[PDB]
Amino acid sequence: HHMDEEYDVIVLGTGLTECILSGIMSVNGKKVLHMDRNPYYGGESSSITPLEELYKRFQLLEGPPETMGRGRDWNVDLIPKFLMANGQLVKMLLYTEVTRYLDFKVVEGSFVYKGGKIYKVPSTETEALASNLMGMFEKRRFRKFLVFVANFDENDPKTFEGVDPQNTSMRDVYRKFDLGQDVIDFTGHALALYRTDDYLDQPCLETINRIKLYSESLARYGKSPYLYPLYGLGELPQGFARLSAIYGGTYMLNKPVDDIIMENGKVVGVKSEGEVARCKQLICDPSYVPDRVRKAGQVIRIICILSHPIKNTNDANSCQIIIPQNQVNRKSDIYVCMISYAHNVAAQGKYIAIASTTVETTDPEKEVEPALELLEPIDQKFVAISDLYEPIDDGSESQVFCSCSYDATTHFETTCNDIKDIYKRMAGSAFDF
Ligand SMILES: C/C=C(\C)CC/C=C(\C)CC/C=C(\C)CCC=C(C)C
Repeated sequence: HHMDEEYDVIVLGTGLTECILSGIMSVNGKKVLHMDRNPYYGGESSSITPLEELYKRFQLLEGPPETMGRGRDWNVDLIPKFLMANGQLVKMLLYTEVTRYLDFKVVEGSFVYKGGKIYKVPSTETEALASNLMGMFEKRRFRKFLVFVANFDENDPKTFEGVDPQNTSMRDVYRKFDLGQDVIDFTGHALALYRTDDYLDQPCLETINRIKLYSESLARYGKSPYLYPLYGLGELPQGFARLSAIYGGTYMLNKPVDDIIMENGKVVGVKSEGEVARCKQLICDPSYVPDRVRKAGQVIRIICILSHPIKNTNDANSCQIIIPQNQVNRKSDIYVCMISYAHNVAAQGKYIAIASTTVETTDPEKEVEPALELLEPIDQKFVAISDLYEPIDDGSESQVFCSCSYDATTHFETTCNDIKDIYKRMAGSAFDF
């Protein structure tokens, strides 16, 4: 196999982040070379099919029992994550036009864990007044809070109600409406989607806007604010590969990167199969540049096949479940996202619940018991522990732009920030929406 002599950009790995940036570059008029050492797409975030392959990958010789249904009807994302309907990730996908090859379907339910139980996340005043997460009085205070958020307008100080969006902290905003720890817990982690409570002592603007984003997405799609493509996220690598051909430049799989040639601290090309191709910029995931990354931790994901909808979700065919750390004596949230035959990722009557979190103990599996208890009985489990990496070089000089490994969250918030960041580092300016 052979490469060209020169490309403006060379991308290594076909993970979601690489694919999306690769799409932007191509659409922006650059000659792109995109390759992957693997014989499949998505790298770490690959989708597995048929079911038999999933069993193989997890060392389950027995193979799936007939009761698992038609193997070919299974498309299992190793790292499933949902997209915020009105989010920027979706907007970036529209920009590349890869959306032309995707069928987004709204996730049926969104829940939050509390006191050992899961409740519907209340985003509307109506949902608030009917929520069992709070008592009669507090839920009414929360209702007024949502009112303020809904009516809030960044450019109209009359709606600020005396708060300084650029200076008044969210903690102060919470006090203003007299909201307790439990309400703050699900609002911050299940509505604003933060991973930690650092936002409490930061300007309220961002948080208010995040809650607005959730509400607006929900209002637009009805069931929840989350989207997931039919057939799983594996449809993205395929879409971008197809988009790639359009602008000339087909994705090359099963192609080894023998070396990343650096000249005076700056990349100038890549060598593969006794051949060299020059490039001005290089995009890749951590696995291609061990010396330009540091380990930021470990994540554990447990894929659980079920034959029944998750209890207490009103038989949702798909759902997001956030388990705030404070609710389970942890320093990191636990997540559970589930998709099923409704999104064409599993055989009829089957559901795929994937529980995840950041490792904090020597018994990672035990750490996720709080989430598994919400899923039993479980037909089969698939446990995977992954090391997380983040670049120690922003490519400013090297012109080598590495992405971060995918964290435990079950939505694209943090992945979107990485993409936007990497892009800014490459273009010199922020992606203009
Ligand atoms: C006010 C500045 C804005 C809105 C910047 C964002 C620019 C966009 C959304 C379009 C400019 C790009 C083109 C005219 C051509 C590239 C082709 C595609 C993105 C299909």
